[PDB]
Amino acid sequence: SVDETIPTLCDRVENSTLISDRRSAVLGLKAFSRQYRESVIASGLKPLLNTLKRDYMDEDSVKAILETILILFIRGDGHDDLTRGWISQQSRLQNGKYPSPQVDQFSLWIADALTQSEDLIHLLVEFWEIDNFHIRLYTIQLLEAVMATRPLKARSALISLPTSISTMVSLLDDMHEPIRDEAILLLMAVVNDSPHVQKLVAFENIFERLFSIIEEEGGLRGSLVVNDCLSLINNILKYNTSNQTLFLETGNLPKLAHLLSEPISQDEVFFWNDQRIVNINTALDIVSLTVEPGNTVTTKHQNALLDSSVLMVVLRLAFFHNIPKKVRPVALLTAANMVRSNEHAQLEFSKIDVPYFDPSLPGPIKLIPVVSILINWMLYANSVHTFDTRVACSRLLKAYFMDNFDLQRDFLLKQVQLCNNSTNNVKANLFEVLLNYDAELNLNPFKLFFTTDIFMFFFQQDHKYSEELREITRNVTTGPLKAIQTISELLTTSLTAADIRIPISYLTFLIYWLFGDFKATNDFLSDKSVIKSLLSFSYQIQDEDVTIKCLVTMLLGVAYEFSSKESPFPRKEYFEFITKTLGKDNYASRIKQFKKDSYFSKVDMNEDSILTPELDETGLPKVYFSTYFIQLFNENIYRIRTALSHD
Repeated sequence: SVDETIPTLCDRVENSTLISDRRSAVLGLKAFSRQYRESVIASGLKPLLNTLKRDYMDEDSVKAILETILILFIRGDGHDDLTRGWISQQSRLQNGKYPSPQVDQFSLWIADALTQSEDLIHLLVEFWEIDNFHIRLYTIQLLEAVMATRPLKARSALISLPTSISTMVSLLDDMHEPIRDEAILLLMAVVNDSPHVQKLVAFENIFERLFSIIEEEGGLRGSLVVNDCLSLINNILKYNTSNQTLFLETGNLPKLAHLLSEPISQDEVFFWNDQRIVNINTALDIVSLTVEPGNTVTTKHQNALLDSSVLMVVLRLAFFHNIPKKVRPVALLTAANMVRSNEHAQLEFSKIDVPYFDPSLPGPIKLIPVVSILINWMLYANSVHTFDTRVACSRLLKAYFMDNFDLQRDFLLKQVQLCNNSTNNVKANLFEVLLNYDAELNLNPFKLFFTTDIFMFFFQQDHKYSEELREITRNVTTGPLKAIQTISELLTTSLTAADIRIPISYLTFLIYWLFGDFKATNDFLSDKSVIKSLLSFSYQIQDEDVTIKCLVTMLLGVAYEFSSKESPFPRKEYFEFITKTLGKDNYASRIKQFKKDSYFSKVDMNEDSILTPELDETGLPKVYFSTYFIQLFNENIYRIRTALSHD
């Protein structure tokens, strides 16, 4: 009745004479496939698969068996015993861009069974030649299921039949739209992480076909199917430089440009929702994939991109007033990938000016150069939901300067003149923030974080003439007191106060500045008054958080490491001063503790962690250290622990 019924039905499936009584047993097995799934798989799968191989020509036979296998795939709680929604969600979760939020051993049993040889897979592919809508569509969905569970075998078996990817791509043209839609899902999966299937699709006019579908479905207005089309374009381009050249050299850039412009080029307002935000962010991400950083052709692709309207539409997206807060950063970051390290792009960038508005705020129209409005937002657009934008502003500027010394050196000199031109007269200045006391700096701590971060950017000692850029910053003049000593007073004032990010930002900046720089160490050592305050601060009762006490003692330590006997506080003496108070044993124990058990130990080594950062119990991002600081430390942890030890 469970175990007399299924074995008997399995029997008639294989051993009946006439194709009718076989098919009929399959219906009977189908009948038991929800309640007795695991038994039917066990007793029934091989016979189901054999009479499929055998009756492959009989449409009713094939339809009933594909229905039975899909039913069997998972034990679903849902209206669809074939679990078809689940299958599409897997295709998207596994291979799709920006997905929105079950499988067992028995699922895997069916997946293995269907990939034992390429026999079954080839057969499934041959079913796309059948005039039956339902067979063509079950075939796709069953392959989505196998692909969701044994991608490697399913893909291997697919590529070993040469036409499969052509006939797969040809399904975009199917008369019945459901087939077009699933086919996008299947191609997403089959193409993902497969240079071979990336090469194979590039031959099939896949970009022209997919843009066509997208324009037919309404571009950004246009729900999942557009999202899926953009997911497939993404998956075809990802880490495939030839695919990327072909994309760029095949008239796809006007069609991206048109798609990205819909919110802008409206006469009538473009309303947004979660879907339209995912669509345009994937569209923007696709631009980014062409300009893979660290790759031979990146500059060639950047120039390709600059040749088209794309930089202008991406930038109009970034500086349009009614752009969603979750799109603005992606626009800016994309603009970064186009401009980064490109003399012509960098130069082109410098010329563009923009109607000013404040993205962070819940009338004459004055225009300002982009560089100034990026700096302005990065420093003063202090709002919970602008933090992703501020970080992107950071990155666009770094991309704008990157590998262009003339622009850096030019930029600093105009920036000091603006600090010394407020002294000459008796908001986008990095020296203003770095060097002046702000009473309300705890209200907007990231202003300093971003400022120290970009200075550490310019100051990298591999930047060919870092020395030139340091010097200009070093001899800056508040009052008669030079940058480092003026920094140190703000540092020492800040230690006492309440927000923990401000000390960390200054402490790490000065450690960064001084490390390797004999002139910077002298300037720091020029006035003991500070060395005394830090040393006194180093003797505190920690209250169970210690990160600053370790940074303070590391700064004393690093400054000792670059001492020399010609220092305003000579090495041999400054040694005694730190040794007699703090001690060699405490010092190396504080450096060790900084790595092992501080906010630095909690650093997320993921280079893009800052784009999707954790919020704390304030609602403020858990961002503390600049990447430059982090590298410098990791890269030289030994020498620093060893500063006082050597002698």
